[PDB]
Amino acid sequence: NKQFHTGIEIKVWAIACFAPQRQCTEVHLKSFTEQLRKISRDAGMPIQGQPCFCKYAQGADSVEPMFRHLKNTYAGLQLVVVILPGKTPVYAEVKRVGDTVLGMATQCVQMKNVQRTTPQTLSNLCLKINVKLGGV
Repeated sequence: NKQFHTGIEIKVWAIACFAPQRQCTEVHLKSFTEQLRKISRDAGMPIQGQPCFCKYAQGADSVEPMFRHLKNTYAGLQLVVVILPGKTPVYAEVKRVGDTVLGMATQCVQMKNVQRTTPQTLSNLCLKINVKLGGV
């Protein structure tokens, strides 16, 4: 619970989906992104609707190679959104690689909240993103 930061605009961002495509499908990703676009806009921290990158991956060992690829490919990358399938070692590895190795902002979200969104869970995510990107 901290104050909302204004002036944030997220133009370059990526999705890394560690949940199985057969459970979290392309249309789920698209729908979730559209709902996130609208609420973040309304809040005055607009996340643009089209991510520069959206791919599936499996297992903690895929995290470092993917994040290095992101850093090496997308200039001005501001955020990687990471979809997790429940409790998984992927989370710990995303934090190690993002926060310690490469210095890349990452925000995790649970697969269930991508499959079925609610205003409250989208708000939860916006606030987390606002904290991470706001005081920099």
